[PDB]
Amino acid sequence: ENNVTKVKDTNIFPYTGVVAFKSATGFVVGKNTILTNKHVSKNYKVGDRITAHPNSDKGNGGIYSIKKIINYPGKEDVSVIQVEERAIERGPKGFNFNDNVTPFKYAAGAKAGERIKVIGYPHPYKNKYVLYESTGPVMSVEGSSIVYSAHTESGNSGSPVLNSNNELVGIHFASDVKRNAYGVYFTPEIKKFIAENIDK
Amino acid sequence: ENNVTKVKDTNIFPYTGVVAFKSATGFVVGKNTILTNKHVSKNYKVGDRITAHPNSDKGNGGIYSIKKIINYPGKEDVSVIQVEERAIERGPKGFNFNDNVTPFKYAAGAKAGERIKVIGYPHPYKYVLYESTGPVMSVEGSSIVYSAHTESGNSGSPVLNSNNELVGIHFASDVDNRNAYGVYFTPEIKKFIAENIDK
Repeated sequence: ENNVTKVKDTNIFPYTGVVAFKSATGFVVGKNTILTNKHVSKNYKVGDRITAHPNSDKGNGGIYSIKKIINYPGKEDVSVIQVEERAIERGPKGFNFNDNVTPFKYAAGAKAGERIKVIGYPHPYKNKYVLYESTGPVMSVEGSSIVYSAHTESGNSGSPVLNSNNELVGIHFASDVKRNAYGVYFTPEIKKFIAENIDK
Repeated sequence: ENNVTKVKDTNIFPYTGVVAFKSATGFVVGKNTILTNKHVSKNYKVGDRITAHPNSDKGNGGIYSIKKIINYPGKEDVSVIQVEERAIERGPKGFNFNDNVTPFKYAAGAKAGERIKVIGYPHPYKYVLYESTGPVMSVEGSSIVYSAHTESGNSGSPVLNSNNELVGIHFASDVDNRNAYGVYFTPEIKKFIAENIDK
């Protein structure tokens, strides 16, 4: 499927769960904690900034500094990023990261044919910090792999893949040249790693 | 079929997706990333060079250093090769690999009867690109069979449909209505390739 639409208000759920890197996406999984891809976080360091749910230059939920980066020891393209709880620049709800974002909750599962949404900042260059939502069916779910046919671009690296009830079914990491997109499915092993690394 | 013809212009699409090893072929699948056969990459190492879309004389899309070799875990003769983004020798569109080449897109599928082309270097003499045409004989799981004439230099060749979309990668022939054998891109193999394209 190729159904990609601009998000008009990024300051409501589910959009408040998404964060922007310079040319990639991530999302909130718990207190002061974001998920993105290793291929994204390899270019960031402690003290670099992330912005919560920006809408171009129209408003955002704050600018936050990275305090810790932890990569999944396994093969899957998953990296945990913790931020300082107190914003560099406040969001509308004040300086606290957690007041300005909404973590996603895992779905019970996913299955071929169900419809998903990939939400993120697709454009590496143009449409800076413009959030889009891209829809399509799940093609397969096998182990730590989820495949879905939804249009994505390179800035979608680190995007949440949500089901129709805005529950988390995967994290996006790649797409085919010019029908399928590939996400990591949250197996118990990956979930255990993420849970151990959510800021206490 | 035995319909093999020299590629007139090697600097246009789809030929800009093809790269040359010493006496074998591979092709671009993504950022800084090429596919070839395991039986090709086993003779190469990190730090060896590949040439993007060379012509018969001296012109090419650059010379690039190998940075990673990742074989597919499975029976199929498929290897992922990443290159340094910055050319050892620049192409006409500069030092960036990705500015000088054009990745292939997967076909929706392939069926017996349709006509394909196998593009590569069947004669190891100067790199000279050829195109070899023929019908698809069968498709079964990760195996695509086609009657198109090939030589050993075609190892790692893209097999393309009439719209220049990727239907498999060449790995073998029989020793003209002889059959040749490619790996068809099953979901499992696509996933591995997507996991191992440079990002």
